[PDB]
Amino acid sequence: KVFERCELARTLKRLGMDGYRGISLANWMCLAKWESGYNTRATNYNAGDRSTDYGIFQINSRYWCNDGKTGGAVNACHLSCSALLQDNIADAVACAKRVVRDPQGIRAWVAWRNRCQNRDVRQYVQGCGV
Repeated sequence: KVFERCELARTLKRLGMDGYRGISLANWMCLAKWESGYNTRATNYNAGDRSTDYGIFQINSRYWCNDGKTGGAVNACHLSCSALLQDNIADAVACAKRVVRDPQGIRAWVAWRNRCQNRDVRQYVQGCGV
């Protein structure tokens, strides 16, 4: 599914993402926006290392989910990568929370660093009632 901006912001608030491990809601919004355009079915194959990024947060199969074809991969979120392509984002959110529990936090995503870090991200949540 392709979420609308404020619909996603309200969903993420309810799922407890606001301030999770010190990360504001607008930072999560900025991340979803640049990783998938708020698209839960997005997938990106990395020909260079044979991994795939899945879902709204573009979570990688080398460490976080199992797709069986990745190669020396772990499944830190204990999920099939298929779970990250559902319209319901509860599993994707649970996994994104696991990702930021590692030392890098939100910096795990290079898109976050280039496109969101040290920027005015208020635009992503403006007028959503969150």
